[PDB]
Amino acid sequence: STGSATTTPIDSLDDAYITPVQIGTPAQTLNLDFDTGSSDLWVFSSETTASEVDGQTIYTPSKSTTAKLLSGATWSISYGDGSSSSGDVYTDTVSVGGLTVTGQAVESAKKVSSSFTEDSTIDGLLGLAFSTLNTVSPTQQKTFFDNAKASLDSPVFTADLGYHAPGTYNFGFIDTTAYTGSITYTAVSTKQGFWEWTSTGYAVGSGTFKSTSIDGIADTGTTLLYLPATVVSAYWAQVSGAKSSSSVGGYVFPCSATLPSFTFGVGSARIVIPGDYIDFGPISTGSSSCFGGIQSSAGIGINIFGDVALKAAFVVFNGATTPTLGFASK
Repeated sequence: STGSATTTPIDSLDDAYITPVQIGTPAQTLNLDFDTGSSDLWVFSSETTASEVDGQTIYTPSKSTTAKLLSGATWSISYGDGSSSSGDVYTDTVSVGGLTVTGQAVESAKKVSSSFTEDSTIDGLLGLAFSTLNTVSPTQQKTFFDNAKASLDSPVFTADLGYHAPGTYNFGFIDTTAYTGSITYTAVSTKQGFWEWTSTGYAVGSGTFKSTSIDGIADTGTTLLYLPATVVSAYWAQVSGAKSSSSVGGYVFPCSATLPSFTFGVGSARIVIPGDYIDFGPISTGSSSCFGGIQSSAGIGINIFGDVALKAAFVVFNGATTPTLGFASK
């Protein structure tokens, strides 16, 4: 089997991407944030504290003939941006772009943090990291991909995120029309439960490539590119007026600037992030100070190849017995 679904930026900055998911019988379609940095599929629901719902579409298990309460199971998650959610668990039928899983754990939110309430466009998350990170207790549950894997034509999914435009998540096949040149594959460590890999270095604009190992995660659920302070300093030093602002919480730059590209290495191959992808617009409405798309990972504890990086590539998440990651230009 295979699946193919379009993923759509939530706003004009590509702050996140939503993908429609069918849950239950008859189908209830929710728009979920596909997140290769976590492993819980959770949804706003009929059980969510009413004051914490503000415009989201909810899953109502009582209206689904295939929903079953997973007795005794609870979940609770905290994300790197300080947001959180928790609740109980159902199993139900979940379909993505024509690919169907029966008995998928659907984690129903009783509580969500303010960040989630305030984002009316995101109805929940669909985790695509390794199932070892799943928070369901006392019986850990599998991700959608993990459940689908054996049925897929090939044990892979691909992320093809757009810049200011829709893109695609495919399950079970590689669309050879969706990228240019070749896919370069690179090793993955699953030891922390993430799609963790090592970039071979970087370049800033038309500058020379610096060969250096940068361990990080391929994370579709994080907006920006978070790299070591040395790398990030080297980038922003090429933008007149750019500075790190403690009050804003990162590097800012004059909105009048033309940003240089940033290149990262995948083995001997190179992915180029155009300068425009690194512009996240005014820090506040009407400001001429703009927020940068490349930020320091110092004090995150891990480097994160988020959407800014991933949207410059066609990315293969290979879930073979020994997982790997593939990157192609597009």
